[PDB]
Amino acid sequence: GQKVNSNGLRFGINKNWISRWTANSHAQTAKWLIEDEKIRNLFFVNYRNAQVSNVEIERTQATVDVFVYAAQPAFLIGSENKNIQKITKQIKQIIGRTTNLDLTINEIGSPMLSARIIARDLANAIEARVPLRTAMRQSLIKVLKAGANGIKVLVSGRLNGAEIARDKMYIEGNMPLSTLRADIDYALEKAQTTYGVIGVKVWINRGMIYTKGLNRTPAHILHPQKKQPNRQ
RNA sequence: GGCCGUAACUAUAACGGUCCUAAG
RNA sequence: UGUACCAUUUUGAAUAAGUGACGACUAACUAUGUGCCAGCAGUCGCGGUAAUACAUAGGUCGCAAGCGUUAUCCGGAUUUAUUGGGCGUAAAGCAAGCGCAGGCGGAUUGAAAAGUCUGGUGUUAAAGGCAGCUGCUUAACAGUUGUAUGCAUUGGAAACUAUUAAUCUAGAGUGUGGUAGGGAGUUUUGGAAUUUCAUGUGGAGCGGUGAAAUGCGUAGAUAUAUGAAGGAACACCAGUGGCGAAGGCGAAAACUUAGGCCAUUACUGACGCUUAGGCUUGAAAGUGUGGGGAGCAAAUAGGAUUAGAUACCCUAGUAGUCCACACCGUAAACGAUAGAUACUAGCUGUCGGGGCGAUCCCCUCGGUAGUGAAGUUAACACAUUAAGUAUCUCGCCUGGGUAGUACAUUCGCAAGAAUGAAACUCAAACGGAAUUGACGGGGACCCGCACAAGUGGUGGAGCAUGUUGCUUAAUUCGACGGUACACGAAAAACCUUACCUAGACUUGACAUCCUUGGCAAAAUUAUGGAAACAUAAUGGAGGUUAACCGAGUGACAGGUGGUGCAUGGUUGUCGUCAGCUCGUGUCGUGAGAUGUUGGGUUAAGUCCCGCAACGAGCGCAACCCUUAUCGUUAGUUACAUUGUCUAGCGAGACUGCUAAUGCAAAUUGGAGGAAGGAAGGGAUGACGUCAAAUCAUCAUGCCCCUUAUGUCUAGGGCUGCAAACGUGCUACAAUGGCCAAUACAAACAGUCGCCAGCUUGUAAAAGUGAGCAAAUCUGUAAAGUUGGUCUCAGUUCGGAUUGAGGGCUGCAAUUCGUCCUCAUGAAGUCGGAAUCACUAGUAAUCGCGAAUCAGCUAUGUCGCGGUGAAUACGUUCUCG
RNA sequence: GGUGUACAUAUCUCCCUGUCACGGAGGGGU
RNA sequence: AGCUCGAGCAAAUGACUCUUAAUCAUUGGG
RNA sequence: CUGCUGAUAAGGUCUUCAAAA
Ligand SMILES: [Mg+2]
Ligand SMILES: [Mg+2]
Ligand SMILES: [Mg+2]
Ligand SMILES: [Mg+2]
Ligand SMILES: [Mg+2]
Ligand SMILES: [Mg+2]
Ligand SMILES: [Mg+2]
Ligand SMILES: [Mg+2]
Ligand SMILES: [Mg+2]
Ligand SMILES: [Mg+2]
Ligand SMILES: [Mg+2]
Ligand SMILES: [Mg+2]
Ligand SMILES: [Mg+2]
Ligand SMILES: [Mg+2]
Ligand SMILES: [Mg+2]
Ligand SMILES: [Mg+2]
Ligand SMILES: [Mg+2]
Ligand SMILES: [Mg+2]
Ligand SMILES: [Mg+2]
Ligand SMILES: [Mg+2]
Ligand SMILES: [Mg+2]
Ligand SMILES: [Mg+2]
Ligand SMILES: [Mg+2]
Ligand SMILES: [Mg+2]
Ligand SMILES: [Mg+2]
Ligand SMILES: [Mg+2]
Ligand SMILES: [Mg+2]
Ligand SMILES: [Mg+2]
Ligand SMILES: [Mg+2]
Ligand SMILES: [Mg+2]
Ligand SMILES: [Mg+2]
Ligand SMILES: [Mg+2]
Ligand SMILES: [Mg+2]
Ligand SMILES: [Mg+2]
Ligand SMILES: [Mg+2]
Ligand SMILES: [Mg+2]
Ligand SMILES: [Mg+2]
Ligand SMILES: [Mg+2]
Ligand SMILES: [Mg+2]
Ligand SMILES: [Mg+2]
Ligand SMILES: [Mg+2]
Ligand SMILES: [Mg+2]
Ligand SMILES: [Mg+2]
Ligand SMILES: [Mg+2]
Ligand SMILES: [Mg+2]
Ligand SMILES: [Mg+2]
Ligand SMILES: [Mg+2]
Ligand SMILES: [Mg+2]
Ligand SMILES: [Mg+2]
Ligand SMILES: [Mg+2]
Ligand SMILES: [Mg+2]
Ligand SMILES: [Mg+2]
Ligand SMILES: [Mg+2]
Ligand SMILES: [Mg+2]
Ligand SMILES: [Mg+2]
Ligand SMILES: [Mg+2]
Ligand SMILES: [Mg+2]
Repeated sequence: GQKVNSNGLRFGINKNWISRWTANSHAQTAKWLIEDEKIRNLFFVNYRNAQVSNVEIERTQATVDVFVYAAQPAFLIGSENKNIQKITKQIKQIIGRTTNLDLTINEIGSPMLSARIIARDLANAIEARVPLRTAMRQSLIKVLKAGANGIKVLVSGRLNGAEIARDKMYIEGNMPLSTLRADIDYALEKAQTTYGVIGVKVWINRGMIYTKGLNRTPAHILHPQKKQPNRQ
């Protein structure tokens, strides 16, 4: 049957919030809730070739701070910091010139075990007419070789352009979805194929969190150094 | 021994309802 | 015949390519159109609005001066099986026996040489086939040489078959000796029991069924005792049995009579096996003539059940069942397996003869059974009594339906029996065996407010809301058993709004890309106006164009338009039920099986033992939140009757200790404990089913519209109304109506708000006006307690409906808001068949708060507290 | 009476069932 | 009226469904 | 412990493929 969202079930217990701010009134709460959505959607739908794993937003009465974790931040940086100013102006237009922007790019360590970029690669391969069995097999084998626990990939839709929708699942390793202690990262993406839309959902297991607390700690960004700038 | 209705072209009624008789 | 052919003879790519196919067999794919229509097809099969199968185009493939379609013949087809098949369950062993002709047939000797083998000779016309070569430019073709098969005659071979002449006993019979039998026919005899009749006792029913009714009975039934008559069948013995060729044979006896088993120093000396045709027997039903008739019972009559009952049940009841004599000649006549002969492990019973001599048991020869390896089989299974290794003979089979039908023939008194097709039609068949599920008015076990025990309702009345139907210009669309119907919609007067009428607009109300300037858009005031929009005004923030304000400009924007059966995402349901699978291994030709089943224990595929399985994943459980006790931290805005209360951390409960029994998991009881054996509640919902729901949250393939299906505005509509259903509220009342005083909550919410107090008003509310950005101020707690009154009535119940006067929100309250006051006072007195929820702070009942919201008959939804029950014996029934 | 003679059949509404039939409750028509 | 006596069939249009049948309405047709 | 217990319009998806990593 239907299952609750893996991220939503674990939020507020073993996962911190992607946007951390306290608005003044109900009128401002909607504007701030929509502007952050616009910024995140921008960073995800465009500038996709940089493998942006996640973007967090942190706002005060008047100051906006953006933390963009990316696997290949060279594409965000551009040639001698060219596209950086373009995305800065895009964000400033999105929120407002009256505020102070503190954009900060962060190179994410051990990218392979991140469901967002795994799903994005899956969707890109699907859209590029790559055969599905080979695509999922190579993604699963590279994810496992990255040194993580089980990964479950569900790819549904008009499969290979067929007129009857199917679904194909590959679980390889233990994926306890009912357990709350487990560190399960879940992402979902849409491959826009010439025959319609394909939905790819990737669950990845990254061990068990044996330290009680609302995170306040990096999650698989720490194995190598996670120090990139563009801030003040 | 009667009467009435009834089958996907028409037609008919395998079938159904009912009155009476000792039995039709 | 100026022909084949030849030549440096002039001209010149000039004079020349189609057909089938492209989903698989079978080499070769895309678009357009159609939309179970038009059409294709050798077979499977395509076409229901996304067709590589249809029609067209493009592309590609197979051949080519040919290519396809049609007809016929052969092969593939071992599919008439001599080479070269079968008959237990798929088509096929006659019902069984006695058997002439035919086929086959023990051992040895001799002769001949009919089959068999071999040499010589004659012939088997030429052409054709195969091999070699020559000639046409090579080939096709022509020519040339070689090249078999059968018959006859003659000459040899003698192993095998046939013929003839004989010998032998081992096959088969005969005799003597042992011997078991429900083998058969004819004639007598016997006892239980039913029925009828006769005679006694007796007094209201008997009979029959799921329940009854026809029926029998005070004319004395059923019952009981004695006797008589007649008919049919022969309890117990009676079997993990006997006899016969099969059908079949079971009370006792006599007579006549058939076959079989064992041992044979005896005799005949191959006399044997099978058997077309022929003859004999052949369950039961049926026929003809004559007898007989107790019981039972086709046909028939009535009573029931039933929608109907010509059936199942019951009461009667003729033929028949019985005997003699003549026919019929069919059966699931079955071991679904023809007979004969030789060989091939074993183990356990039982029956008969023989060897020993208490039984019992041992050996030998046979009959009848079970288990079982080799071997066979598609598998089930057979397996010394073969379906195994082989031979001989007979019968039979050749896809399903037509059809065991029709015609002809033979038999019969008759019903009918034997024999037995085709025309036509299908691609398979009420084909065989086995596997996984589903299902069973099939079993075993186990669960759930499922049944049971209770409480309170629903269906009856009025009202609110939703839906079906109908009406209308529109009554926008969706949801339709459980899993739709107070659902999307957590707010339809305008807006919402997607609908109708009407007034207006066109790169557009909104956006990007481009050539281009910014020295605007708003808002408001005038006039025209239903408002959209037009003509004039202040010409505007700013920052030189950043955003936006424009001109030009074609790509286009736009669509709540269709398709949820093209999809992503999200969700309902089985179901918080305990299941769903995988890797390796093993078993099986294969689908598949094992693990996952078996025994215990749980809510659990939870765990422990067992086990050709060993492990693993998702699901289960725990980790998460909250309630129940306590410690510590902190004491304001809580408390301030001093330790409540609020919120961080922590302790505590772990089958931890004990007794019982179990191998162990574990189950039950006790102690202490606030809490005991998932302590209560929540979040958490596996693979998948229903092509389940949503294109109208959003996104999106494809189709459709593009001065209109896109856009703005005003009015109407979503609120209609003979009706029907669902979900709720209010009641029909003294456990109550009205009035007065009055005590005790939790949670939540609040600066276009919560609104304390005061004044005004019968009241909704109005004015003034503090307090509160909140543990501080505000949002009246009601049921409950006491007192007064009503006194069982359509009422001081019940409030619907209706008229009038007012309050608030809002441009605007008529369609269509709600509140207050006054007045009127429908139905309804406990609700038919039938149904719903609930296992403790639960049902019932009483209030309070919040979300969407200017306002709202939300009586709806989500939450909070006050009072606070009854019952669970049990799984026989009911749903899952 | 709509059909055979107030009755039955038939008609309508509600139960029943996945649905229909059967079955059960109620109403009307000379 | 196309057929049987404005009615009922026949035909068409829609609703309905994956598409039909059936059903539901509407409807021209003397 | 044997009441009664009848029926369900037609055609249909759904495996694309292992060449291989
Ligand atoms: Mg063709
Ligand atoms: Mg074609
Ligand atoms: Mg042949
Ligand atoms: Mg043939
Ligand atoms: Mg054969
Ligand atoms: Mg047979
Ligand atoms: Mg036989
Ligand atoms: Mg036979
Ligand atoms: Mg014989
Ligand atoms: Mg003979
Ligand atoms: Mg010749
Ligand atoms: Mg020649
Ligand atoms: Mg007697
Ligand atoms: Mg007889
Ligand atoms: Mg009768
Ligand atoms: Mg019956
Ligand atoms: Mg009788
Ligand atoms: Mg007779
Ligand atoms: Mg026969
Ligand atoms: Mg027999
Ligand atoms: Mg056996
Ligand atoms: Mg035939
Ligand atoms: Mg025959
Ligand atoms: Mg047949
Ligand atoms: Mg069932
Ligand atoms: Mg049952
Ligand atoms: Mg009950
Ligand atoms: Mg109530
Ligand atoms: Mg009611
Ligand atoms: Mg729609
Ligand atoms: Mg509607
Ligand atoms: Mg629908
Ligand atoms: Mg409106
Ligand atoms: Mg200016
Ligand atoms: Mg300028
Ligand atoms: Mg669906
Ligand atoms: Mg199982
Ligand atoms: Mg086993
Ligand atoms: Mg086991
Ligand atoms: Mg759980
Ligand atoms: Mg559907
Ligand atoms: Mg539904
Ligand atoms: Mg659309
Ligand atoms: Mg309007
Ligand atoms: Mg409505
Ligand atoms: Mg009182
Ligand atoms: Mg105070
Ligand atoms: Mg007050
Ligand atoms: Mg009182
Ligand atoms: Mg009354
Ligand atoms: Mg009153
Ligand atoms: Mg009004
Ligand atoms: Mg009363
Ligand atoms: Mg319970
Ligand atoms: Mg449709
Ligand atoms: Mg009954
Ligand atoms: Mg029928």
